[PDB]
Amino acid sequence: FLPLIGRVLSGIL
Repeated sequence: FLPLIGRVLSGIL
């Protein structure tokens, strides 16, 4: 899986 998909939620702001 991609650990960026679950972070993009907050990483995208």
